[PDB]
Order: sequence, then structure tokens, then C-alpha cells
Amino acid sequence: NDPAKSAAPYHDEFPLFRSANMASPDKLSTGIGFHSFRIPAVVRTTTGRILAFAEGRRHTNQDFGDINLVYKRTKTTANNGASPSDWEPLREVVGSGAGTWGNPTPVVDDDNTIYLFLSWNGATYSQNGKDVLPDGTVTKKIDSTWEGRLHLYLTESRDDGNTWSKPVDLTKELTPDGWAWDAVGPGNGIRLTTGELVIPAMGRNIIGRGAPGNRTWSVQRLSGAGAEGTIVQTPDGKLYRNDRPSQKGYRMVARGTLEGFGAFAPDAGLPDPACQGSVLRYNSDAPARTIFLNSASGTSRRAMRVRISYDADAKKFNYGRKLEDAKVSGAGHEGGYSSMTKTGDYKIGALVESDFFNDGTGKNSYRAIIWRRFNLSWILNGPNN
Ligand SMILES: CC(=O)N[C@H]1[C@H]([C@H](O)[C@H](O)CO)OC(C(=O)O)=C[C@@H]1O
Ligand code: NA
Repeated sequence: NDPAKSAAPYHDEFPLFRSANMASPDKLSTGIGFHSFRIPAVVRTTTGRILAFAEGRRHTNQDFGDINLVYKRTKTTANNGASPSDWEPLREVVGSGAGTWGNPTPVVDDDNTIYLFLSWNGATYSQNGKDVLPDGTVTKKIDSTWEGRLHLYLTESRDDGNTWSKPVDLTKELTPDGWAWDAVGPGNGIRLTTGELVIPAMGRNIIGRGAPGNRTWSVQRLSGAGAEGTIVQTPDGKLYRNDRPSQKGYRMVARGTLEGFGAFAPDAGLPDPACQGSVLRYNSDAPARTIFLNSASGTSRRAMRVRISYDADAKKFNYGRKLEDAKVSGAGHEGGYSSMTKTGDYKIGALVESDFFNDGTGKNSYRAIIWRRFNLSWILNGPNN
């Protein structure tokens, strides 16, 4: 029932963000390097250029301390990132000593303005507090003070990702008062058939209305949403939140419109180990498809599975295909956060976290990011369907 299964299967994959332990580790032009890269996000722009974002975690793999927001672009608008030589060297969206810049959540607007929502916190604060920094300082716990809370920032590019504006703090506008912890995405926002932008965040969606690249933002509060959410517009044109659960088990899904959402409920078809996932609107003509990617396991992040739903409301996803069927060598053990885009040559492009595990669950375990391309035929020709 899917003509794509008859096309020749295609896959290729290679490390795109190379951690400090690897040959040719990724460093900025300034010489600044990174122990680990985590928290991927990818979008294809209106030109066809692909922009890949990540957190550059300077000294360890930990969520706190000196973390910068880094990126790579495809060298041209037409190369579709097919091989390592198609990608530019590492660049920086925003960096700094005193800050923790993370949670890249991009969305491409009609005018090709690429918006990138981001989180910021102080480099001396952490989620739990009392964590040890490289210099032996102990962090303070994230709190509701201006200095100590998670901020929500916005930067954009008007030149196809070549340069980025100094990020603007939108916390007072788009984060509820009295909040301490926060998250936006991470992964991506979307543009609706009806023209609005929707960016998933902790307990809310951020809605963009008005002129492309000159949007008015507002907050849609959600009941029972997760901290790390994904959003897609399903074939029926409705909205679909698919969120990381607070405890290991299953993805938490809710459906709605810009007028409001129904309740979140576990999707028993989508096991999840309490980790971020990604979702992608593929096409609208028969057969319409939504793509989903996470670790398909209640316990482990190393069960990465890409799936297709043919449902108008994405009610059920197929078994799909295990990413390990096309394993990458020399970049650690694949599994974790992910982000997906369509490419100009009819593939799906996916960024996927990978972990060398050289320090076990400890702070010195190097983390890299894999770039995969595969077509629908590759997914559909999986042996476990
Ligand atoms: C530090 C931060 O801003 N987000 C972190 C997030 C958070 O701790 C919470 O558990 C999610 O809801 O979890 C993870 C994780 O790999 O599990 C990575 C993120 O960097
Ligand atoms: Na930083």
C-alpha cells in the first residue's frame, strides 16, 4: 500500500559533530573545542540548505557549566549533506564563559528567516544544585530569581544561517512568571498549513502569528504536558503533541488546535525510556505520512527506531526500522536525543546522539552526534515490520 517500498532502499550515515576524543574533533575557528556535543536540532531552509545545531558542552558531558550553541551548514543549498565533505566546519550561534546556552529549537519561516529558540541559564546554576564544576566550585540550584531561572531566548538568521543576531531575551513575554526550570523543545518548531508557527515548550506551545520573520508571539498553556515536547501537524490538519514522559514508559500524546488541546495520554505503541524524541510531517497526498523517532524501549536509549504513521491523526505508528540495521562505527554507542528533516533529494535526514561510554554514566563519557540519511524505502524494507 506504499509505493515508496518499491524504490531502491537508501541509507548513509557518518558522525557530524565529533567529540574531543575522536580524530579531527570539531572545534570553532577560534580554537575553542568541546568535550561533547549533545541536544541536536536540524532544519532544511527554503533554499534547500540544511542547518544542524547542537549544544557544545565544553568540559564534560554534563547539562550544566560552560555550554555554547554551535552549528554546521551544508556548504551549498543543493548538496543535501550527502557526505562529510558537503558540510561546513563548526560555527557558533552564541557562546560564553558565564552561560549555559541550550535546547536548540529552530523553525524556518516563509521568508526564509530561520528562528532559533534557545534556553539560557547561568553557568554557576544547575537543575539539582550542588553539582561540582571543573574548578571545584559547587553550583546553586536553579530557582525563580532573574539570575537563577531558565530564560527563553530568540535569535534569527536572515542569510540562510550564515550569521545570527545577538539572542533576545523573551522570558518575561513567553515564560510564565514564577517559573524556575524551563525547556523549549529541543528539536524543532513547525509552520502550519494555515500559516502560523508553533514551537513546543515545557507546559505550553509558543505560537507565532503575523508577518513571516516578523512574528507576534503568544503562549498557549497546556494541561498535563511534558517538559520536552514535540509538535506536528497531522494529515487531518490538527495539532499533535508528543512528549517525553516524566517517568520511563511511553510517549505522552495529546491532540488539539490553536484553540486548545485535549488530555495527554500514554501511547502504548510508543515505548520511551524518558528521553527526548522527534517527529516530522512528511507528505499530505495518499499515502499521507508522519515520521517518528525515539528509543523504542522503556529502559534504554540505545533502541533507536524510526517509524511511519499513515493515520490522519497519527494514532498508530508502524514497527518501523531499527537504526542499528545501518550501524555507524567509531562514533560510540548510538542512542539518545534526535532531530529529523526532509532533504531536497527525497530522503529523511536525522541527527542522533551517540555515547562512547568510556566513563560509564560519568561526566567524562564523550558524546558525539551522528548524521543519517535514509529514504522511506529503507524504513519500509526493515526486517521487523
Ligand atoms: C539540562 C536541560 O536543560 N535539559 C536536560 C534534560 C532535563 O534534565 C530533564 O530531565 C528533561 O525533562 O534531560 C536531558 C537528558 O539527557 O535526559 C538532557 C537535557 O540537557
Ligand atoms: Na556557554
